[PDB]
Amino acid sequence: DVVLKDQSTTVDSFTSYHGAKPESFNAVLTGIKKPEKGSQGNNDPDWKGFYTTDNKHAAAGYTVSDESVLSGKAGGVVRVTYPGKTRILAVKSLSAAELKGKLGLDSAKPLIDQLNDKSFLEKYGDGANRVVLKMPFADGTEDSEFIHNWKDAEQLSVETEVRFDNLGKRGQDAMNSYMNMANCPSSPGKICLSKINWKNVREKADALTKKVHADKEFMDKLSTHHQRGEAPSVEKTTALHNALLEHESFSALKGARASGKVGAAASTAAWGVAVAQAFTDPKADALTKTAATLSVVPGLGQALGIADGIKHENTEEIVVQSISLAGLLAAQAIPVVGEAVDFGLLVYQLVETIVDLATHLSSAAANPPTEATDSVRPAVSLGLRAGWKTEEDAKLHIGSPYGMKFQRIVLSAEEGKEIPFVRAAVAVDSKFLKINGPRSFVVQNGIKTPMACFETEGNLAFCRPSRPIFLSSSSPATLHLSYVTNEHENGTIKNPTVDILGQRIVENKVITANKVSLVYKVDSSNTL
Amino acid sequence: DVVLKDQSTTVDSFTSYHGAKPESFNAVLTGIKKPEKGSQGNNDPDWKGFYTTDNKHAAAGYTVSDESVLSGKAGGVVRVTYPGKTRILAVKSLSAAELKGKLGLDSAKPLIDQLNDKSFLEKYGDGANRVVLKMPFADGTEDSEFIHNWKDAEQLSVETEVRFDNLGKRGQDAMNSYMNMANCPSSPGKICLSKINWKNVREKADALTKKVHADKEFMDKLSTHHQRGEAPSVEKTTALHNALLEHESFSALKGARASGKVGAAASTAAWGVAVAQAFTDPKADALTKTAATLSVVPGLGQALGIADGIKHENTEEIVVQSISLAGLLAAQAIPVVGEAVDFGLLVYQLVETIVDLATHLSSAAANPPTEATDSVRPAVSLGLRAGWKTEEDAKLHIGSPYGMKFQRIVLSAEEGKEIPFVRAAVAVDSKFLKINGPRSFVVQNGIKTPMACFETEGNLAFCRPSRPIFLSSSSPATLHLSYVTNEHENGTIKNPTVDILGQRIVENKVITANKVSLVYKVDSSNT
Ligand SMILES: [Ca+2]
Ligand SMILES: [Ca+2]
Ligand SMILES: [Ca+2]
Ligand SMILES: [Ca+2]
Ligand SMILES: [Ca+2]
Ligand SMILES: [Ca+2]
Ligand SMILES: [Ca+2]
Repeated sequence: DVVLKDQSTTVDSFTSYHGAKPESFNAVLTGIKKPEKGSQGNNDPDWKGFYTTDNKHAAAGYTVSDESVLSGKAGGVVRVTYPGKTRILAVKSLSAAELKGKLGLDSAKPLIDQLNDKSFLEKYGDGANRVVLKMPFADGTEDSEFIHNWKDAEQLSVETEVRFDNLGKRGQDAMNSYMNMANCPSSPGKICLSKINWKNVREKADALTKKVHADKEFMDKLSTHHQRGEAPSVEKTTALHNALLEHESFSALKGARASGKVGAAASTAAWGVAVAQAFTDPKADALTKTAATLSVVPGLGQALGIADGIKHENTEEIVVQSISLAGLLAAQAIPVVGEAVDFGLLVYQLVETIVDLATHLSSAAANPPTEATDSVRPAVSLGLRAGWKTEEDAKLHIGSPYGMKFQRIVLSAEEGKEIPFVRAAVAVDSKFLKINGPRSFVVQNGIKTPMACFETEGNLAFCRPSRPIFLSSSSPATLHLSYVTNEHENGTIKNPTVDILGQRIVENKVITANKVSLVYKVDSSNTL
Repeated sequence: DVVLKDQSTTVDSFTSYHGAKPESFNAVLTGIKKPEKGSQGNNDPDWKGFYTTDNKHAAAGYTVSDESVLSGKAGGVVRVTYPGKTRILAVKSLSAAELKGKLGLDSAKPLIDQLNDKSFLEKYGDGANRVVLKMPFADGTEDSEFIHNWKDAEQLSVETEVRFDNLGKRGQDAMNSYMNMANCPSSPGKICLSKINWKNVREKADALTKKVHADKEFMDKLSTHHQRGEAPSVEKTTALHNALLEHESFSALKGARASGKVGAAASTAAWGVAVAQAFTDPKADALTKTAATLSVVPGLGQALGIADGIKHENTEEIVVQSISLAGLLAAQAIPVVGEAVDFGLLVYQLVETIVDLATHLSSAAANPPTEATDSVRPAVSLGLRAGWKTEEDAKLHIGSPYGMKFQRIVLSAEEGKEIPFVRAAVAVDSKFLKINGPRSFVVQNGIKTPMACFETEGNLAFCRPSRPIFLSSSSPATLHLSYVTNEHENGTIKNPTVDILGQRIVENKVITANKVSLVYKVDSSNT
């Protein structure tokens, strides 16, 4: 009895949501159709289909472009409704081969592509015009996901729920604010952020930092505490922090910063030192590649006190003032080699980059923890911690029914640490093992973030979060890696591991990324 | 067909050499006997026996104490001779179970413990009084090793070849000098170091650094280039290096250092910054735990130009002056937190620690490379590189015939780097997997260094080289990991990996060791 009647329903005018990337939103709005380019929902042919969700906020998080990193460009969410009655069939989390057999399908054709079988429809349809499969394989969310037959999905009426592609590189600002709207009235840990307008934050922080560095009298005194380009220490960076807090423009934040109510001088100073060390990387560029470096420096949230700032009565001002101070501090501390860049343009880029990162962090900080901290055989390194969800997750089955496999890894940090999750390195083999990017995600505090996976095809592949992910004890994350297996004989994996890459390491101009490695067992038994 | 006639011989008054640690040398000298404490040559009962070598210089390298790290204490080498005739039986590198069956021994008893079987003696002895097995499983050296039956070994006459246990913490000075004597008259790259007296180097470097730091006029001028305890930079450290080199006491090295003939100012300056950062570790201590930190900081050899200094005509003076400058430079750059340590005592401890390390490094520098640089699936991290010797090495067989297994890993650095090989973390299981320390070693430039292995018994084990090993492209090393497997049912390995730990990493007072990890395949098949 593979059907789960308690979750299966028959719905009239069935409506669900689908998030589309900038390149695909316009084609999706004009009609749902199997794309010729891409994976068509799954690298496993059995599960190829149109994927929707009952959570329009979760669909909004799948509008981020994965063309670039921190591009700020988003697509939009479509509301898709069927004519007539639809059967949402819930089934057990089993392999497609087993599902095909227990539901009376042909084993030699894809499972989802057969949801419109005449015989299958009569037996399980409950009289409905079609059947849409509720997603068997799990997700960290309390949301429900649906897999549609590609030919059936052509019958959907498509409408715009929300779109961000007309905002250009400010689209993800609106996506972040729209997703957070699930926390707003009509929940002690769930914070509504409606009092923060990201356009206000960017414009006010740009004005505030401009007024400060245009005060030549004040800026010269800032040269006594620290001279731009010289080696910055925690003592120098802390004094530079408090010298900046003395300016009239930071009066709303001075008290709360000095007391620990919003952040701490020691947290911003430690982040400033780490930002200056990270920019000694010859490949880095503070003016033209600001996001690349700031994205891999730990503790940006605590350098802003963002978890504190979003609960303050004067929220927008506190956030503007905390971001402004951190931008001015980083610009004063960043190493100078050769001709120094224009300080005003440097502060502008630093403020812009900080806001690009704070938006995503503020969304995660407004949500209570949802992911387990317990793992099997955790690995730790420089604050970074990764472990297997359960014993069963530390496995890869390349035999028996071939197809979609899953691996769940617990991602966290040591107490007081905030580690960027940059990417995961996984094993692939062009003959029999594929990474399944569209179906890979990371769950943190109820937010589901898609993964963008690329091929080195030296039997290695890299997967990166399409949105910045920072790991802490208070915000543990679960990485859901999806693989696809196909039929082979005598195939093997010489490196059965998963690498977790974090913050940048710098030792005497030499650069690497913080890494932890987990090892799994490869099962080649085609018995089960 | 297991017998190798081309390598088997029949010898009268067969003599070989055995290196004993400080704790065991005196009991070995009075007679050879199976020790009640320890592994008795091998954690595998089949291979338990007395182990000797035909190379007395390699035996000297197995006299170092493994009680402590960089203790400077060594035991000695005994020359052991049998009465009458001995047959050295060379056999193929096979498992003891296969050897026992093919040689007509009982399969239910230890192999080496059966070398005095009457039938075995008659068939394979060639008329000799005993049979001594040449070590089947390999080693990187061109030396020959012999495995003796423990009851047979009681017949050996024991003499002293050389001993170092009367030198206290200076035994390894003489052991290093005695081992290098294999390069001395009676190949361009093999360097004889007979012109260096390590006791002179310590005495002269202590005198030289004292004369400098007792020069208040000169020392005050050194506070302008750098003030003790202040943030060390590469630029500041380089100027500190050149300011020290201007002193009259460094005139014999000033020219060669400035030109690159012996080291380079940038090499000494980079090491000084890294030493200063490493001593920001809250657990480190520059005065009482100097060796602990200096042992895990890359590039000590190039900070001395040791490979150049040992080829110089004025060898001892160049080496004395090179060590003196690095000690004064490091003492000037090391962070000062709280009450500062006495500057003279810090320079003293830094000079002695550098000499404690330079002796081993100079021995490796006097030898041409012998180990391959090509490996299977190398892993790299911050200059550290480790790979499997061959595809067969990336495997562990816990089934089939149980017993002694081997894993060879190629260890090197990236071009221009000198990475300390601190230790290797391996997997063990009290039920079926044991680390086999006595038979684990690392070979670098023809020198065989013993491994000391300890237990976490959380399914992990740590093995460290008993002498400092620094990895470079010009001095590749091969780590020989030895395991023992025993009979088990359903035993499994959750972490089939080997960690290789190198230099210390420093991030905002946070400390870890540079690590590279290799993964092998576990085979439980009963072939
Ligand atoms: Ca096509
Ligand atoms: Ca506005
Ligand atoms: Ca920009
Ligand atoms: Ca016997
Ligand atoms: Ca040999
Ligand atoms: Ca001492
Ligand atoms: Ca560092």
